[PDB]
Amino acid sequence: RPALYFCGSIRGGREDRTLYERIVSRLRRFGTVLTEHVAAAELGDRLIHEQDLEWLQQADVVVAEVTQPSLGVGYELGRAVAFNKRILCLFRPQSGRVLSAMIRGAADGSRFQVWDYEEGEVEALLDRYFEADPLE
Amino acid sequence: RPALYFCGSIRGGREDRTLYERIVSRLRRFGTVLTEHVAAGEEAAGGDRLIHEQDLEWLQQADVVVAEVTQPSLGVGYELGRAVAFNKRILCLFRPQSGRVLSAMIRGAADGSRFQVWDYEEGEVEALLDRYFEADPLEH
Ligand SMILES: O=P(O)(O)OC[C@H]1O[C@@H](n2cnc3c(-c4ccc5ccccc5c4)ncnc32)[C@H](O)[C@@H]1O
Ligand SMILES: O=P(O)(O)OC[C@H]1O[C@@H](n2cnc3c(-c4ccc5ccccc5c4)ncnc32)[C@H](O)[C@@H]1O
Ligand SMILES: [Ca+2]
Repeated sequence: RPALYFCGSIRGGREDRTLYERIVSRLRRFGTVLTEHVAAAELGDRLIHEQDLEWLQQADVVVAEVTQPSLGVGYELGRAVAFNKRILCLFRPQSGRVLSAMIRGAADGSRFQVWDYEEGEVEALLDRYFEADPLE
Repeated sequence: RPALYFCGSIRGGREDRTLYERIVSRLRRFGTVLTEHVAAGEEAAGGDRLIHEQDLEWLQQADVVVAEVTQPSLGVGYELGRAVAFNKRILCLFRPQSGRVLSAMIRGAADGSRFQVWDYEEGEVEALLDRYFEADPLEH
């Protein structure tokens, strides 16, 4: 099965955890979600970084929920771009916040895309994304 | 003259901007600081894609990357990720008095030599930068 790497804020703040839960659940339909407890309710920094970096290199796609600002999510995206990974970022404008110019500016609109969305449609958007370019 | 890349939160929040100006001012003692914008309208800057492209050019030019990582920020984390993949000399500065616990990805990326993370209190930041470059002078 293909491998997916999901990114979402933890020490940046866990406001969106229930949404991360939904996203991870839907991503699993398309392959193994290596990071499936960015979403765990009850949540060796070197060991964490090394295991995550192993996972990131094996991933066939990186999906990041980037509404909550987070050093770790940004770092994962930076490493992912340097690995030239396929990357999808998901951002919610209804938060009132404006997304980092660095993340929106890193997008090229094909291999690295940033999609604005509202919470209710996120499963349908993931379905759309992977039907247009399947992971094999 | 050596070049320095400074990272600090902007859209992650600007509460530490006056601290960023202090850090940028002190970094000028050691070479050219390429990113004074952190301590200083986005279409006036050329739009987000051109902001990203200019910063990445500067990051590749940099002889050292210094990041104030107390305020969580996607951009700062992204710059650090790109810097690690470029194998840059990296110093991160974090203030535990903020009340925060630093990202495990940033604390855990450190190896204690080429990528270091230093906990500090705001008053001493100039003396710590002096110490850092006195022990290991900046090479271009
Ligand atoms: O914490 P942030 O917001 O800077 O960064 C979050 C991002 O960075 C990765 N990350 C951050 N903290 C992580 C942890 C973690 C966090 C807190 C912990 C507390 C106690 C013990 C273990 C812990 C592990 N585990 C796995 N990945 C993590 C993660 O994949 C996520 O997408
Ligand atoms: O905005 P963040 O917190 O995700 O990321 C901040 C980091 O990412 C880089 N970065 C982020 N926004 C930047 C901008 C920029 C320029 C004009 C703007 C106008 C309005 C709002 C934001 C703007 C940002 N310029 C240059 N570098 C930027 C920067 O070097 C900094 O270290
Ligand atoms: Ca395919």
